Amino acid sequence: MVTKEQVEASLTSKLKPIHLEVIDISGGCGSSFEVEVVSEQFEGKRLLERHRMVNAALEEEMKEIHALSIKKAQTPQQWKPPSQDSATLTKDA
Repeated sequence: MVTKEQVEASLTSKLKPIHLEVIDISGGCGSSFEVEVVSEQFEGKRLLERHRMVNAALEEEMKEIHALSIKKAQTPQQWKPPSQDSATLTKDA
């Protein structure tokens, strides 16, 4: 059992305030959060180590919550200058 509110500040601390967006898509408060991370732990890194690195700092977190899904493990080098949300077609471009 956890709160997403502490998850908010927790990931920001252990992973650093780069790009974190976790959202309980399971229960209400405590439960399996879907995180979107863009941090330097994915920088020219291999996707597998990418997840294994984020959850390293979030594994303790995962033990207290129901689950933590890193839906996105990306760095500003592939993220590059923002041109992804545009091409989501949520505003055409």
